[PDB]
Amino acid sequence: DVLRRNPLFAALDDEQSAELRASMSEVTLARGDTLFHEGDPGDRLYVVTEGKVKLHRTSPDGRENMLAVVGPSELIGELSLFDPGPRTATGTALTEVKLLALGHGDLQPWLNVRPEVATALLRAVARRLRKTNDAMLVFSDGS
Amino acid sequence: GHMDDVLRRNPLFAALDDEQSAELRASMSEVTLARGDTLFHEGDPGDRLYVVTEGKVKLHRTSPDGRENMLAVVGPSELIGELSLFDPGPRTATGTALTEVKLLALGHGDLQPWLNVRPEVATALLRAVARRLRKTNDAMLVFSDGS
Amino acid sequence: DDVLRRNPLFAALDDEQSAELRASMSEVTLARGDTLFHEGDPGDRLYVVTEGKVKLHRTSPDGRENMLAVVGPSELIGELSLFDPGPRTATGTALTEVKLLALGHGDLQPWLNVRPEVATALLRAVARRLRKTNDAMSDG
Amino acid sequence: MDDVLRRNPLFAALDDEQSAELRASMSEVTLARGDTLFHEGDPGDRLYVVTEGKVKLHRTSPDGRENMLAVVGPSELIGELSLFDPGPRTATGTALTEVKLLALGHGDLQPWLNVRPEVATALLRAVARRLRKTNDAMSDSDGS
Repeated sequence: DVLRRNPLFAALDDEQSAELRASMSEVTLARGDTLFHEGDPGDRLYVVTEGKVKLHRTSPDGRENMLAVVGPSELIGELSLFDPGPRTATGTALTEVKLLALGHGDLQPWLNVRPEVATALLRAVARRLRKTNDAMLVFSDGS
Repeated sequence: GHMDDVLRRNPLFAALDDEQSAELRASMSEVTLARGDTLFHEGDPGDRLYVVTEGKVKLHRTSPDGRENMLAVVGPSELIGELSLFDPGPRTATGTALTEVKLLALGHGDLQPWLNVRPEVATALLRAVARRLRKTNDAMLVFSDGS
Repeated sequence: DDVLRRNPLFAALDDEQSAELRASMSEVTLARGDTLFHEGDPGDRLYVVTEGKVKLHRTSPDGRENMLAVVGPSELIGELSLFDPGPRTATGTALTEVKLLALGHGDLQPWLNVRPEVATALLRAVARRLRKTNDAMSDG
Repeated sequence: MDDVLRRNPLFAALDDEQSAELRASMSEVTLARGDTLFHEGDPGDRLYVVTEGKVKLHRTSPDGRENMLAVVGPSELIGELSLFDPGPRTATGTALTEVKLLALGHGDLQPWLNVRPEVATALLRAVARRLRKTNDAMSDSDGS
């Protein structure tokens, strides 16, 4: 429910979302705690359940580049679930936070049983890709 | 190894192993067009990906003025309607055979049986799509400034 | 160094061009909580923040404000509205007391009429943004 | 629009006298079928408007794959942003027919703006709109 309040999982039914929740782990942050640092290995997504999380980078002059504030029911590290890679930002608790995490290693076991879910996940991610490279302009003019 | 190389010269199936490529190939259907045949019409329901194996397909779209604007010319080893395999929806272009064309097609409907036979494929397909969506959004403009 | 030249748009201006741009601008002071502009307001003005911080936010489909950026000293707001006026797509709010320098689209032609090297510099800067875009970036 | 110059978003704002001047200040270029206008990677500093004939733009892929990109006909622009920000040609241009073009180079820009100072804001609007609608399309940030 908190879990289906995002486009990735918004297509799941009660049974499927109940199973997803049981595949996930509970994560707690105190205010000011770091969830991860830019460049850390990332192989998991989070759904925020309560509190707020800040994502930033830092410019070569030393100034914070503030990228987002992620609140209840929003995703962190969505694409890490499918394609693990270095974190592109540092995540920092602004408040007492609760999240649910799903790791890349938990993906295959969840999907082995449920190929109905794999297709729903593929539809979700492909919907997003569709709009991106469509928007991603022309210059087919040899500028 | 070189068996299904034609199916791997693209950002979707590039990482498939030889066995997965064999399953992909067995799952596909052969299509052959004569010159001037239309593969599909813009606006048609679309739920298939194609890999052209010979000939050329011109993709085109109807102009605000009634003419067809050229969009692409697709030849051997290139894909048509890639994301429609995962997210069926109306065709945004007409594909017209410029020559004798042969293609291999995979439909949305063929995906589930393949994933059921080979569950690792779901993870591999999710990886491939996530990778590109990543490059588009991340490796790539800003102006979060209001204007 | 120069608060106006720490952005890709005006970076290539020399000392005297920056000074004359600055003399052509309007200073704006905001108290904490003041709104610089509302989403949907006519937008025809670029700002450079010179002190404090401005939060840019957009109304989310669920009705919460969604933060797009926080803009600090040396950073731009409304850059493209200087050249191509149109509705503001975000609300800007002062998180602190804020001072800015503003240049409006109405000021642009008076400034450029006698400064063709500046105009060419600005065109290069905008175009380069397009070039690097596509240097980083269908099926039917 | 009958004007071979004002059928594109870049120059579409201009009035009759400023287009005629612009035209007479551009250089005429002639290509025979099979001529190369430019090679992908070549330094570029000018835009062209095709006045007659057709130019194929194609770029080259991993295996050495000549990859078709556009066919540019009369009243259409080639290398638009090369005028403002000279850099490497993103494609090869090959004449499909005998072709005629008008060329405007980066070096012709400052003298033009000296004679016609108000043109600067019209070009800025046009390039900024290209950039804005992109940004408007985009702005589709979670640590990845």
